[PDB]
Amino acid sequence: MPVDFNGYWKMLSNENFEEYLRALDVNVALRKIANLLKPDKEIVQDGDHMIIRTLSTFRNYIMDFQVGKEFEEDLTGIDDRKCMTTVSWDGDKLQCVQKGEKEGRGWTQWIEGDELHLEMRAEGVTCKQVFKKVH
Repeated sequence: MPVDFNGYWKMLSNENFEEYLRALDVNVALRKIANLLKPDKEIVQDGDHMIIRTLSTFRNYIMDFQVGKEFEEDLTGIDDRKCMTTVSWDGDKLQCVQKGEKEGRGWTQWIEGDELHLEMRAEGVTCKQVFKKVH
């Protein structure tokens, strides 16, 4: 049963986002300020077409995609380089793989009632981010 992400969601907690950005080759000041910042995810979900708008003080990132299709991750915030990014439904959960040089680059996204739960991987290293539904 695939989970309907339609809404505006605030970030509650940033667990291992400092070490995940270190594994993406990012600098100490961007790592430190991004683990302090609490950004907003607005998801527009229309069947296969999903626009995840991650809205932040450094850069609004924005993943616009069809589930099934493979797209380039040249976006000026998390890691700016063309990874051929494939997003799929694993029964209930949304599995993303970002294809290029880094060993295990991707994420797993799901809902627990009112809360959006995101696990992001790169070079083996897992960040956990917890979000709460406002709209």
